[PDB]
Amino acid sequence: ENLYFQSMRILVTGGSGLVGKAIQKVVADGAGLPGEDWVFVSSKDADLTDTAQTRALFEKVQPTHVIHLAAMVGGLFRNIKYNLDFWRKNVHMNDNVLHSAFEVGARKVVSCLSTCIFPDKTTYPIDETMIHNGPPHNSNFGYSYAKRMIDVQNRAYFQQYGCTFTAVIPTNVFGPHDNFNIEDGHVLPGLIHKVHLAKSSGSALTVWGTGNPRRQFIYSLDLAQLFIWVLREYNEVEPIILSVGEEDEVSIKEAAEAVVEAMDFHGEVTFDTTKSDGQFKKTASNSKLRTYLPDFRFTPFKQAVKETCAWFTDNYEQARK
Amino acid sequence: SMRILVTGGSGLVGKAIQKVVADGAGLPGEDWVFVSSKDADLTDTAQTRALFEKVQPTHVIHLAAMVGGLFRNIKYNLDFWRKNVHMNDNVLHSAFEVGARKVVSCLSTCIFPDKTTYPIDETMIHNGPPHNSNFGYSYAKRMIDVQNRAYFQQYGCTFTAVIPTNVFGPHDNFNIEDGHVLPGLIHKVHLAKSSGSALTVWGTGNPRRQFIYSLDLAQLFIWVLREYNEVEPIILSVGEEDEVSIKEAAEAVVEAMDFHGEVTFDTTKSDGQFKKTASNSKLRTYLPDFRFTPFKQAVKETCAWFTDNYEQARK
Ligand SMILES: NC(=O)c1ccc[n+]([C@@H]2O[C@H](COP(=O)([O-])OP(=O)(O)OC[C@H]3O[C@@H](n4cnc5c(N)ncnc54)[C@H](OP(=O)(O)O)[C@@H]3O)[C@@H](O)[C@H]2O)c1
Ligand SMILES: NC(=O)c1ccc[n+]([C@@H]2O[C@H](COP(=O)([O-])OP(=O)(O)OC[C@H]3O[C@@H](n4cnc5c(N)ncnc54)[C@H](OP(=O)(O)O)[C@@H]3O)[C@@H](O)[C@H]2O)c1
Ligand SMILES: C[C@@H]1O[C@H](OP(=O)(O)OP(=O)(O)OC[C@H]2O[C@@H](n3cnc4c(=O)[nH]c(N)nc43)[C@H](O)[C@@H]2O)[C@@H](O)[C@H](O)[C@@H]1O
Ligand SMILES: C[C@@H]1O[C@H](OP(=O)(O)OP(=O)(O)OC[C@H]2O[C@@H](n3cnc4c(=O)[nH]c(N)nc43)[C@H](O)[C@@H]2O)[C@@H](O)[C@H](O)[C@@H]1O
Repeated sequence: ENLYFQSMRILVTGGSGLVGKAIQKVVADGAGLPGEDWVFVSSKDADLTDTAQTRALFEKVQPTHVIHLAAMVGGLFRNIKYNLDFWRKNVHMNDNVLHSAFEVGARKVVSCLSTCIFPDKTTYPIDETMIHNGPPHNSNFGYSYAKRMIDVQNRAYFQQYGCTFTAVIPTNVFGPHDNFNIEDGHVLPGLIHKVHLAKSSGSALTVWGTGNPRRQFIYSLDLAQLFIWVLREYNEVEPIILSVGEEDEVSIKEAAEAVVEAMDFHGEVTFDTTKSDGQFKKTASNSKLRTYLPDFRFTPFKQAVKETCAWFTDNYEQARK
Repeated sequence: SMRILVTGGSGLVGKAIQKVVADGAGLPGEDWVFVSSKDADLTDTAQTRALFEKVQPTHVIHLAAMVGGLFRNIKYNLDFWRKNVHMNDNVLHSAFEVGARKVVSCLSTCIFPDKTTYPIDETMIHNGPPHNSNFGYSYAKRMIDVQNRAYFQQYGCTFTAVIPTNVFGPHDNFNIEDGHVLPGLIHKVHLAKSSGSALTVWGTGNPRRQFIYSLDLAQLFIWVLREYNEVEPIILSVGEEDEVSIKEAAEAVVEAMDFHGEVTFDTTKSDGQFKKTASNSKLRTYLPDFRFTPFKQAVKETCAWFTDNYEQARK
């Protein structure tokens, strides 16, 4: 074999989700170099809360590389309900996946964190350094902390065994193959489904909260292309933030409007201010990711919202809803 | 009618709790059950589930954990993380599903933010990363609080914890390499008395610590199971004025044991965290009149115990 460009058997967990289908999409699209064997799995292949199944899965595949996306995910409102299930299930899934990869002897693992998890009381903009610098917002602390403990387990495997187990930190993500369930899903898909039912019913659109909170949104495909570059080129253990820039941060109100424009909605737009705004602001820096890939161009927000609404609309029956 | 399960019953703190209930602090209608790892490896779900099935615990005091001095922690943060996380999830979940009235796990003053104001209190537990020497351990104990807060918020379970400072007592782990400062310094002075060696105290001898005699802890712990109904944990420590330096601690031991040799410091060895001064103000709003056992007196009783049970003692 080649000492300098070596065979890869790559295991992607949570491969059927929003982020997972994007990587499939780009890889099937021709970003997969020769001598790379990609295996994407879902919970059908093995329930990663379970140790026996995970280990068995990890024996059957013999991955050199891991992208660990499998996690119980949800919007603000789902997290509020089940902080204990977000805590127990994700920590089991992460401990099983990291430890299986370890004893299988995998060369590298990139787990997946979130801007969600940073300290509520904070200086802005946030960055990789500040990950454990105070408690997270109380709305989603179960999930937050389970992610924080990935960073923790990463450094321990690395400090004790020299494992190149690291992670990425995406902001709020959106795109095709999302969870469009309104109750349990994120703001952008939830508004999309909402705008779809509204157009169809003659109803108003009800945007939850005040509309003033601020968010950074990354398109699943933009994120997938960085994810691919990370697995290959990036070799620190300290995680890296994958986010659109500071200047590209937006209110919930403009997000709603963007969906609206795109789906040609012409009915009333109403805000339910009784509902929770959650965390107001988690503004995050990409200066690090910039020092690596200074000339990468993110797909403009409004464009990505067009492509995502068109995807939902022409895949409405197949989508998760 | 209480059926109390004490995990880690065979450890330093556990023996202490066993000494006091037996000594008489058991109240009628309390069925005290102490266990150790031969009863069940709490890192295994199946075993943990089965213990909690046979025993039917109205209450749980959860001392069980992988524990060590600075120098063991430094080496083994991946174990310290993983093993403790497993035990605690297993115990807290079993407890929940047997439906216990109350669990009292055990945190530490170790696990507080390195970068902090002093004195440290219950409020600050998650206000920054812990020190790097024991991050694994530390984080695993914090997550107990996270998990505690999760069970109480979703199902209302009265799951809390206590935050003791450095403990010491009879039945401690006197393994010098793996154990805490005091029992290691005790083991050292004894091997020195037999050998005619100098005593080498590791570090500069300047770090500051708060020591609490297990026997004191025992009682406070016992009180907690009974009377303490906050989910937020409670610091159980000697007062802020009773903090001792390692040189003073070394001296204390040398007096008790009547050691006449030379006392020496290997300044190349880690000092760990210089200071973790903790406030017991909360505990005093409950127990204003609880007198702590003077530190020298307590040191003598451990040196006395150790010397007199050298062979049975964990060395
Ligand atoms: N979406 C965001 O806004 C966002 C932002 C930052 C970070 N992230 C992180 O990115 C990762 C991917 O998120 P996503 O948005 O793609 O979530 P998603 O679309 O809901 O997909 C979750 C994936 O995890 C799998 N999964 C869930 N529970 C499992 C279990 N018990 N065993 C095995 N597989 C299981 C799912 O498989 P099934 O199809 O079988 O259910 C699915 O493939 C997560 O780690 C998340 O924390 C997401
Ligand atoms: N000592 C201190 O300075 C200090 C300070 C603050 C807080 N604490 C906390 O106080 C608690 C008690 O500590 P300690 O000083 O008494 O420790 P210790 O003397 O080493 O005793 C540890 C206990 O845990 C049990 N144990 C360990 N691993 C186990 C496993 N896999 N399954 C079942 N049982 C297991 C041991 O049983 P075996 O006898 O079978 O090994 C033993 O009974 C711990 O939670 C510790 O974190 C200690
Ligand atoms: C990245 C994600 O961030 C999550 O916080 P967060 O950004 O508020 O997650 P979202 O649920 O995407 O955002 C909720 C914000 O958008 C408003 N909002 C308006 N309309 C809707 C709607 O139709 N659906 C939803 N869901 N919100 C809506 C809501 O009031 C709140 O300010 C974390 O809790 C998760 O852990 C997750 O990882
Ligand atoms: C309460 C305990 O606190 C621990 O920190 P910590 O107080 O430094 O734990 P110890 O190991 O008790 O203390 C180590 C301190 O005592 C000095 N020292 C001097 N002589 C000795 C000796 O003979 N043995 C040891 N071990 N130290 C010695 C050492 O340089 C350092 O300043 C945490 O890492 C644990 O998690 C644990 O829970």
